[PDB]
Amino acid sequence: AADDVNPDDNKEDFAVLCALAALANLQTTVPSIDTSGLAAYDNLQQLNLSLSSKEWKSLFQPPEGFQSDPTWRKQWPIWVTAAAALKAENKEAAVLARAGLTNAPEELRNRARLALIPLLAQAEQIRDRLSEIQKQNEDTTPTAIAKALNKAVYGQDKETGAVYNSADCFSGNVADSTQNSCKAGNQASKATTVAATIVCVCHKKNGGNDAANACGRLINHQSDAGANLATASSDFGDIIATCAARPPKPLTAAYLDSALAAVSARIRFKNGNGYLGKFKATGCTGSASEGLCVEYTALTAATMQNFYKIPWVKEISNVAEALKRTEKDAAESTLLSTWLKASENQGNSVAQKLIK
Amino acid sequence: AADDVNPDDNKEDFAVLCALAALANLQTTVPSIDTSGLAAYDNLQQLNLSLSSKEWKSLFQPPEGFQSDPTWRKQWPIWVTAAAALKAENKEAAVLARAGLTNAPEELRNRARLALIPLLAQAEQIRDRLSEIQKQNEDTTPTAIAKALNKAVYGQDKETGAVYNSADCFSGNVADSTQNSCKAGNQASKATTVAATIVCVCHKKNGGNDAANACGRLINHQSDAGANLATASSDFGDIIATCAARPPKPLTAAYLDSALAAVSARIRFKNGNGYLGKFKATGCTGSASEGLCVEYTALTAATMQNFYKIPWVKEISNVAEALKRTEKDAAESTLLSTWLKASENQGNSVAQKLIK
Amino acid sequence: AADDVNPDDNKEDFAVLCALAALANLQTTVPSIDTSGLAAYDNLQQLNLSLSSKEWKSLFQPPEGFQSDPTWRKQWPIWVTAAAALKAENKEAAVLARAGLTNAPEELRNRARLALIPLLAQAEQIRDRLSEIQKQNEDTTPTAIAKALNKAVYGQDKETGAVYNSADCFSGNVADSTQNSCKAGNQASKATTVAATIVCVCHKKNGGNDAANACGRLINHQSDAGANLATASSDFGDIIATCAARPPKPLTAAYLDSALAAVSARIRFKNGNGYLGKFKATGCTGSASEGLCVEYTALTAATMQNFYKIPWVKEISNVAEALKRTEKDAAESTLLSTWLKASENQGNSVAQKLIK
Ligand SMILES: *[C@@H]1O[C@H](CO)[C@@H](O[C@@H]2O[C@H](CO)[C@@H](O[C@@H]3O[C@H](CO[C@H]4O[C@H](CO)[C@@H](O)[C@H](O)[C@@H]4O)[C@@H](O)[C@H](O)[C@@H]3O)[C@H](O)[C@H]2NC(C)=O)[C@H](O)[C@H]1NC(C)=O
Ligand SMILES: *[C@@H]1O[C@H](CO)[C@@H](O[C@@H]2O[C@H](CO)[C@@H](O[C@@H]3O[C@H](CO[C@H]4O[C@H](CO)[C@@H](O)[C@H](O)[C@@H]4O)[C@@H](O)[C@H](O)[C@@H]3O)[C@H](O)[C@H]2NC(C)=O)[C@H](O)[C@H]1NC(C)=O
Ligand SMILES: *[C@@H]1O[C@H](CO)[C@@H](O[C@@H]2O[C@H](CO)[C@@H](O[C@@H]3O[C@H](CO[C@H]4O[C@H](CO)[C@@H](O)[C@H](O)[C@@H]4O)[C@@H](O)[C@H](O)[C@@H]3O)[C@H](O)[C@H]2NC(C)=O)[C@H](O)[C@H]1NC(C)=O
Ligand SMILES: *[C@H]1O[C@H](CO)[C@@H](O)[C@H](O)[C@H]1O
Ligand SMILES: *[C@H]1O[C@H](CO)[C@@H](O)[C@H](O)[C@H]1O
Ligand SMILES: *[C@H]1O[C@H](CO)[C@@H](O)[C@H](O)[C@H]1O
Repeated sequence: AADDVNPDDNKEDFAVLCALAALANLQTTVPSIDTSGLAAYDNLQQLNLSLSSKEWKSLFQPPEGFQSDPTWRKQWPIWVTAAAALKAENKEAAVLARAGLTNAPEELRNRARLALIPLLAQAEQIRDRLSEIQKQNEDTTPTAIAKALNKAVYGQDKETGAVYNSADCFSGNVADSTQNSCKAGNQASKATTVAATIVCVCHKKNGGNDAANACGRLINHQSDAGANLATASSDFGDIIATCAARPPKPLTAAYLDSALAAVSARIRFKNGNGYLGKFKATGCTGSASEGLCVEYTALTAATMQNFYKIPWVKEISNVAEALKRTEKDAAESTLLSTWLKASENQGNSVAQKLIK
Repeated sequence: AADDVNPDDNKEDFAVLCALAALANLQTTVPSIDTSGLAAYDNLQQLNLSLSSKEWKSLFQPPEGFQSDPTWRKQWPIWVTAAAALKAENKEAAVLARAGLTNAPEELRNRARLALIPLLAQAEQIRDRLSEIQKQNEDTTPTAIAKALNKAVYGQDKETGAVYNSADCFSGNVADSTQNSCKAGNQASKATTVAATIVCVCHKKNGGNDAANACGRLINHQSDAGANLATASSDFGDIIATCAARPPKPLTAAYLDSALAAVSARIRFKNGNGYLGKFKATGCTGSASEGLCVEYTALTAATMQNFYKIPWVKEISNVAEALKRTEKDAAESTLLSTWLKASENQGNSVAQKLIK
Repeated sequence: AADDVNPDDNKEDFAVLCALAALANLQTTVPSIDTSGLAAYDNLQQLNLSLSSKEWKSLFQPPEGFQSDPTWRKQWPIWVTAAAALKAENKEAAVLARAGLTNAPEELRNRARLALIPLLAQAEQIRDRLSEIQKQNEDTTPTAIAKALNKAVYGQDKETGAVYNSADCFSGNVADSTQNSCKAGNQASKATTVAATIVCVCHKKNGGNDAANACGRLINHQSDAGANLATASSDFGDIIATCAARPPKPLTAAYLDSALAAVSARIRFKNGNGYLGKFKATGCTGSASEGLCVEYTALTAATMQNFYKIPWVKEISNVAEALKRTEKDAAESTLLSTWLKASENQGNSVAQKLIK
């Protein structure tokens, strides 16, 4: 009976699964896109507009004749936002004061505006990159991450309050038999969440000849999963009660990737299938002489990409891919913003040069 | 007796603990804040000062009348450092030569100085950010990290030479009983270091009915831990002798976070407490029929934050948080410095434009 | 016989080894050095050349008199590339059009060129840093990584098609005895690849009293490794057939470092040597009463650096060190390139200022 499923035989599998289950109902921060540079650029646009002729200001759709000019079409919303911001009480005075241009002669206003031309041209692509980053990463949010991870763990597309429910944990609820419920990657794939995987790898079936405590001796299996997982919820509660795992905060792509890699290194191939958990014979039925496992039906080395298409695996992968991008773009945005704030400071100094 | 504590029953716990114990007496490099930009900025300040009027130079506390001017108050130490540096033999000549301003006419000196105004204004916030980074990360040092990690592993706040000593490894030395010494997170928390955790999870008690080799069959337990851990040091020596772990270098936040996450995923909850190591009944006493473990008294899922307040856990967390910041700030500083060096090169070119 | 080598006794060692073996025949992307800034700089050089005098253009070795001028020596290839690019049909017209300098008066051409002086001087060190990064990281390629990792796993310095072959997996082929083949770090070091390590830790010897299934019960050992590993290949095939591991993509330094750290934390020291896999007595012979392991002969805590000199360990370390550098330099290059593109946009705006 060492070859049967005994207490602790799935203990090490359980540790990896526990780490994954701790991704449920997650409250993480995400890497911050530093968008302070956008305000700095807007401030420069407001200075430029303030220093413009009464004819140019009168303009604030581009007007007939420029409706089709590619520069006017791109700049219009930017100019419109600047004009609107400038209308606010004391805002133009403040803009001019910061620039050293309060009560400036017209000669100086014009020279100062012209001086801004290269500065604005240098800042434009920096600002446009920052605005692109912002847009590209706008779905990397704590909420979106939490929902995707709750789909992975519990099959529930919600930010919080996710709980074990077989209707969600197994795709279309539990099958007619445990053997069929504990299959994934196959034509009738059922064990499509981390929680279903835990049930398959750890449950105590009713009726005797069970593998109670396969996932650890500290589980208090107070009930059982019924026959054919009919009442898996009570048993899952007892199993998951033993899990204390917490992921690092903020959550990183690297951590998620390491967790998926850890699972992949535990799956074992036999007879044309892959298995997570102890498999002896027949199938993943919850019987001690058979197996307490997930059967990745027809999974093989050359078809391992199919593991990554299983819903929980795909959801976690999507989150990691989003975080991988956002981590880099956040670091880039720090510098873009600092540079734009520096351009704003430069624009505020040009009058000093020109007076002198 | 499979449910008793047998040889190897804590082997996998030991591997994770070994990785943590290898953080003792650590000699790591830390991410470098690239401060070369500060010198570049100083060089620009020296050029600006060199090109100033004899009246401005005569000034080198701001003088009566400017003592309260916010710009003079901020710039004074910078200007003072520039003036001091310029006094050094041949330094002003070298500054002027690099700028193409040796023997420059007064007209050109003045125009060149004015040209510097926007350049200096752009560089100022870049330099101030770099100086802020430097200050914010000045305690992320190999020494500070080593001391915090030695507190974590051995309870000894020192850079090197940390060793097992029960007076330090257990908070206030060992308790009256093993059961009480092998508790953490509770009103009389004792097992507050990684080394105490290893003792609790791995020791061979005297008097028979011990769990020798729970942490691995290659341990040569040549002695024992005494009764109630009275002579734990000799036994700890034999246990730790089997540990070969090395962390990656340079040490990273990610690695530390992964190690704490790995421990968290191993702690098992039963009867209102958490346990690391095999627990059967009664307590973590070192007796084979009872347990060889740490009891995280009253630890539960909803109170898991309390695990992170345990001294060794907090120390490692602090180190990881420091490294997480410094990794990012180091990457930012690379670009800040390159930009400041480029500004210096730009300042050295303005005379060529103005001559022509 | 719990102290003998039984089925599953090396299962956890095998999971870590499987993760390492999955580095064979790897197809990863590497962090991209963003070199778009180099083209941007070239465009600026072409604008500068276009705006130069017919005397300066006539020049396109520096000419007699400037052959030794440090500026001319550095700039010559850059200027030569610019002149060559400008000769291409319509290229000069396009350069001038982008700059607003089509049909520009000579006065404006000259003023515009002079305006470029500080811009080019600021861009020069940014471009030179980017070109340095490019050169420093030019061997961090998918091909080079794949070859080094195939040396690590299979001892075959090739990009793809690496397979088990004892002539390559063991240094100089298998030794006269398993005990001697399963040694590393010593005067006659043999087990110098991950695959040799797997053979040593997992093989089924012929002749009875073997430790079949030490690395897991799902292995179908259809044959055996012969006597003294004489036919290890067939047996290795059956063992590795059970391994499904995939590393994260793109491959990271952190992942590689974590994998080497994981192995280091598993090696156990006894009797002056280190061991990976279960060791009871005598040596790593494949006999159940002796050991199924690699013997790191004379490895000790103070000599653990010697583990990192073992060929597979060194190869993976080299890859991680290369990736660690390239990850950082890639992130730096993103900003260098954005800045150079912004300088190009600035250069294209100077005529607008000067006309006005
Ligand atoms: C900063 O404020 C400036 C105004 O003070 C903005 O300058 C305007 O910028 C656009 C380029 O996007 C130029 O558009 C060109 O216009 C000519 C035709 O110019 C004539 O008509 C306009 C409109 O009545 C008038 O403003 C001019 O003086 C001329 O009478 C076209 O042939 C080009 O294709 C292009 O459309 C404007 O000419 C220019 N105006 C002035 C007065 O400089 C500037 O864009 C602001 N900067 C930024 C970055 O937003
Ligand atoms: C580069 O070197 C310059 C000197 O060659 C520095 O310029 C000085 O910078 C401060 C701004 O921080 C200006 O302070 C203003 O001063 C006026 C009063 O100015 C009169 O008095 C000063 C002192 O006797 C004299 O230098 C001026 O010519 C005037 O006679 C105040 O009303 C302002 O609130 C502010 O305090 C200096 O005026 C300015 N001096 C000159 C000659 O330009 C410059 O700061 C250095 N750049 C950097 C970045 O450090
Ligand atoms: C942008 O294009 C410019 C040409 O339009 C390039 O300017 C040339 O740049 C080099 C600096 O690397 C200067 O070299 C100096 O030359 C003087 C001697 O100058 C006299 O002879 C040259 C050659 O016949 C002639 O071009 C000058 O007008 C003078 O008659 C030396 O004493 C210095 O040590 C140094 O060698 C050139 O003078 C300069 N030429 C002009 C016309 O400005 C410029 O380098 C290009 N920019 C970049 C970044 O590539
Ligand atoms: C588990 O239960 C099945 C179903 O009765 C039985 O066939 C096995 O022998 C038992 O271990
Ligand atoms: C460990 O030691 C205790 C104390 O004598 C005993 O109660 C247990 O039965 C033994 O295993
Ligand atoms: C493994 O094989 C060796 C060689 O015959 C023997 O000495 C051991 O007793 C056996 O377990």
